[PDB]
Amino acid sequence: HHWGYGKHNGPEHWHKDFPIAKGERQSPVDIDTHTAKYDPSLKPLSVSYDQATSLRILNNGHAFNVEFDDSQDKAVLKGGPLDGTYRLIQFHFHWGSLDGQGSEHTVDKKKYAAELHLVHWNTKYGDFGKAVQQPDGLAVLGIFLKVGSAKPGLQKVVDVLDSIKTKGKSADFTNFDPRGLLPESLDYWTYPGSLTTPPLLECVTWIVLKEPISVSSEQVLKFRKLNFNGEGEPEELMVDNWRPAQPLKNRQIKASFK
Ligand SMILES: NS(=O)(=O)c1ccc(CCNc2ncnc(Cl)c2[N+](=O)[O-])cc1
Ligand SMILES: [Zn+2]
Repeated sequence: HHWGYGKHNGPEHWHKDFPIAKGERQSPVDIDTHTAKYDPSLKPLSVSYDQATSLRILNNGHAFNVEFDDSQDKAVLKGGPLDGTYRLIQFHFHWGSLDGQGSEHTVDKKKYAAELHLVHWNTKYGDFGKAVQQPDGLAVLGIFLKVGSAKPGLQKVVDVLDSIKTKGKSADFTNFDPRGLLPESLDYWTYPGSLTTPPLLECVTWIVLKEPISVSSEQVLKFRKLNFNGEGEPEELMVDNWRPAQPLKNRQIKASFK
């Protein structure tokens, strides 16, 4: 009986195995655009993905992760609100059963069709596993998806999904360029929070872009053909794998833009 999103094991149940679920800096949150303060000391985000090396894509039974070789100083995130340099390790999405829901963060309560998380760990902690143990260990760059025009840079990911339909399947996934998934503007909101899945650790500086990317209805439909179950188990479509907004508690959301 471990965690998931279904009835019986979804987000309102996670606190029983992961008490930090009701902690002081949980994610996601609703971004109240009128209350976020412009912070003229924030820097432009620096996203250096030219040398990114993807390795593999994996259906882990919650989502699919596109995994990177993070053994050298390649795909990094810095600047913005960050001190130091954070290294890309994987990306994944959260999406809905319908286009009216799916994102984890919301903007003035607006839910987008999906949300992309590019996960980076602080190189001062030497690896991902040690980083998640620190309050400034991770930087996750969150990008909203709306349904409209297709995102050509997404299509390679969409096409490999029928090879990892079920939990525990993986596939070779090299030379995937994540610059294809970024909107034009890097205007962002930022606040301190957590992993949005168990173990829900409070180790994340969240950077959420204001500009969504557009993906097609056929693209997001293919996400929804994935399965939560393993091969040879009864089919449970992989939909609604998002955690709802959690209490903001004392925290400030800062905006990089006027
Ligand atoms: N949705 S999100 O906030 O962007 C996000 C959620 C979860 C993760 C990592 C979850 N995996 C782990 N987390 C913590 N410790 C270990 Cl040791 C692992 N682990 O798997 O070995 C990364 C990002
Ligand atoms: Zn995520």
